[PDB]
Amino acid sequence: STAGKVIKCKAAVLWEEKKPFSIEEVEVAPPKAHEVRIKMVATGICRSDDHVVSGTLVTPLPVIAGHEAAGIVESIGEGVTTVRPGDKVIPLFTPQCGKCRVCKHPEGNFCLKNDLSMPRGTMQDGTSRFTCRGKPIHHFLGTSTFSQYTVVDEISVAKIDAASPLEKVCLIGCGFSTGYGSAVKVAKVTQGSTCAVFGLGGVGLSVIMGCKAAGAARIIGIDINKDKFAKAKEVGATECVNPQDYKKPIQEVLTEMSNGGVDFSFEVIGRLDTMVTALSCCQEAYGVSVIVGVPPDSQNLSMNPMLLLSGRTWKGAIFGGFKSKDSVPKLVADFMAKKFALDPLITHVLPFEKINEGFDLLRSGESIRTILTF
Amino acid sequence: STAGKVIKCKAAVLWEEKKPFSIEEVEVAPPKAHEVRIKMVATGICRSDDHVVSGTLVTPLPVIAGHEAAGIVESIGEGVTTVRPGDKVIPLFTPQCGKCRVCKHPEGNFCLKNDLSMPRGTMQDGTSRFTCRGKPIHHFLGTSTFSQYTVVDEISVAKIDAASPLEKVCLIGCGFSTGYGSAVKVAKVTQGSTCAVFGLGGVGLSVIMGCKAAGAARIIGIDINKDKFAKAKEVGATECVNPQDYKKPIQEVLTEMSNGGVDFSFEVIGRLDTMVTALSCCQEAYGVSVIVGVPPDSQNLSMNPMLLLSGRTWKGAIFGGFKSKDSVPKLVADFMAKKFALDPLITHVLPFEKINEGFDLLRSGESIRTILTF
Ligand SMILES: NC(=O)c1ccc[n+]([C@@H]2O[C@H](COP(=O)([O-])OP(=O)([O-])OC[C@H]3O[C@@H](n4cnc5c(N)[nH+]cnc54)[C@H](O)[C@@H]3O)[C@@H](O)[C@H]2O)c1
Ligand SMILES: NC(=O)c1ccc[n+]([C@@H]2O[C@H](COP(=O)([O-])OP(=O)([O-])OC[C@H]3O[C@@H](n4cnc5c(N)[nH+]cnc54)[C@H](O)[C@@H]3O)[C@@H](O)[C@H]2O)c1
Ligand SMILES: [Zn+2]
Ligand SMILES: [Zn+2]
Ligand SMILES: [Zn+2]
Ligand SMILES: [Zn+2]
Repeated sequence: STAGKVIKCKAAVLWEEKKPFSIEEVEVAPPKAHEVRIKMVATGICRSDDHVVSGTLVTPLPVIAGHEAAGIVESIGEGVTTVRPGDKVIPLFTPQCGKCRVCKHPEGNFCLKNDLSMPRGTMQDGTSRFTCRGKPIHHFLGTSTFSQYTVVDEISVAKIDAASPLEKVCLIGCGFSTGYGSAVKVAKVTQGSTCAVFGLGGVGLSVIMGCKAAGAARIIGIDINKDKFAKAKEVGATECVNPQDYKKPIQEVLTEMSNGGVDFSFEVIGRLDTMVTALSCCQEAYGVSVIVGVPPDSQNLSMNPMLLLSGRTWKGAIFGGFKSKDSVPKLVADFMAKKFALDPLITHVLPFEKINEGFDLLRSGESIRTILTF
Repeated sequence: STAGKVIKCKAAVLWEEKKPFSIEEVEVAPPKAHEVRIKMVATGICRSDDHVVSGTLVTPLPVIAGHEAAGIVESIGEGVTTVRPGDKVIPLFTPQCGKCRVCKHPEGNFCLKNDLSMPRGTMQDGTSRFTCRGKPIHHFLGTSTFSQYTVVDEISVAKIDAASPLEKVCLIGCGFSTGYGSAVKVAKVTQGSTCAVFGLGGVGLSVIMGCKAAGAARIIGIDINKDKFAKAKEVGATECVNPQDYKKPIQEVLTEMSNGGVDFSFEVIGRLDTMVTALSCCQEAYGVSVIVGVPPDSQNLSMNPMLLLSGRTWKGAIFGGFKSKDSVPKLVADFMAKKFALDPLITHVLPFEKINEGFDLLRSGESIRTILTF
């Protein structure tokens, strides 16, 4: 009975940077042509959502953030062919339009319809489906999952297995897939190699999972929070190092430990300095370094291009390099077949209403992923 | 007979930066164990040699520069097994020791025995074979080809076809192989792709040759000297553009020309700004940019890592990525089998005694390669 009607529901609205979310009533318009309205079931708290709050990642405010989630289709707009009401779905923060030059390219995944490069905070048609206190509210990355209901473009949703546990598979919408793909797809980590992973949060742990799945012999985790080391070892780190323990810069330490540099390094934090350190610590002639972390808005790094001239490869990726709509259902199917584990990433569970406590847990260093249930 | 004896011969000594070469008598010691003394036949003038003069590339002075050459073995030290007196050879400015982790890696070529990273200007044993006016003179990259005779370590020399024309194949010692390999091996240019080549000197032309050999559909040459365009088109450029002709930055122009960014870009100049421009003009999700130019000593570039996070790959290489001792003989064989051309790169042929005139032709923009003949 809600099809074609405005839904009034609770969402977590971010009115201002550096402030708590406000859990309050919003109006969610019905889906227009090629749009899908989703009843959310679970959403994860990713550091990128916190970047919205801190101004690290600039997107228009006020906003409904959230991008790592799973839910059930409530209704579909005219012309939608890929999902139906009642289907389990994961919103895709990187769309897959299937039509642009990137979508057509065998390697590419950063579809040109994305709202990450130059965020507008709208639907594809340049408008918003959200009203709060009578005011229009921005979308985030075409997903906006911190709401009991959201509306997404069809190119920003994937149908997943009907028997999927949504409180787990939501992590396939961002943190797991990003880290795992960064290792297996972007870096193409090789059997017997030595990897260095900077940052041992949910995404970095997923990188470790991918490096172990790819057969790396050594996986060195690097974090300034030694509380992160036990879980990193559980999921495959062979050793962990805290830069604060050393007199020398950590790129030197890692070069020494790896007898001349690592095969693959990953920056999974979001700092300009660690991006350069991670490049430097890979072997100068054949090493590969992948940037995963999101840097502070509009800031440039400084580096010596001799690091590249000797033979290093430097790359980055969004969402692990995965073409989103093709890949998410397959990743869920693989999860259901026990090909990888998600539980190691889930440290806390809270109701959606305790979203602010969830962010407190992330900011204190205590959590990896908190999953919020609607 | 000269074997076992000091040779007094003519060489071009660089006594200090930013001065002409001094053409005068030097003494060349006989080769020690695992060393090879070569009578030079032809040597090219590479921009990297000019970088030694200009202080762009730092290496100990005084020095016998020159690294792109071909000659004939005069004698061998004890224990040499890979060349014999009378063999045609190309000195290898990047060695191939065959033993280090890089030499053993399938994709590495920047052998750890190189003298490029931390130049000492000596033989592998830390001593010099050259004296001039009673003073020791440094080697350059283990080669020192601006001399009628040089001494090189065995790991820094390759035997080539006895029927080779040395006045042409000397280019395989640096500029040809560097450009060609940067395209075919390091970038792995694909059939039907669009490439952008910044800098249309000898190395850039060789990058164009490689892009064409790989089947690129479009090859855009970029240079501030429009006199370089005719030859660039002869060897495969489909379009040429001069940044000075445009009101907008050339990365914007190139992005527009390529309907959203090129597949492969190459920096073949040695400027920090063009390194960043070249990265920026490749497609943000799947583009690849290769740094070939040598930048000014100790200077860092500034760049926004979002350029990489979207999906770009940035890499550099020495000597086109080629494992030097394995590759040089095969390249010469390929040249003899007419698989590529070298004549388009050679604009001037001068006696060795005219080295300074050869450098003046480079600096003025008038030459591609001058070959000096002994
Ligand atoms: N490329 C993508 O598509 C993508 C997707 C998901 C997340 N991200 C980004 O990836 C990064 C990690 O996300 P996350 O795992 O959720 O975050 P997180 O849980 O905050 O983990 C980051 C880790 O970095 C550690 N850390 C902080 N400073 C340093 C330092 N100087 N040296 C070493 N370790 C340090 C910190 O202790 C923490 O455990 C963030 O910047 C995200 O915005 C990118
Ligand atoms: N990586 C290696 O192993 C390797 C080997 C050989 C050469 N190099 C370097 O490659 C570079 C090219 O060498 P080369 O071809 O002998 O030099 P070159 O013949 O001087 O060619 C450089 C070209 O760049 C052009 N140029 C200068 N400034 C600009 C600009 N702003 N925008 C566009 N074009 C510009 C210039 O007009 C010239 O045609 C030099 O830096 C060499 O030191 C590197
Ligand atoms: Zn697309
Ligand atoms: Zn995320
Ligand atoms: Zn070696
Ligand atoms: Zn050179």
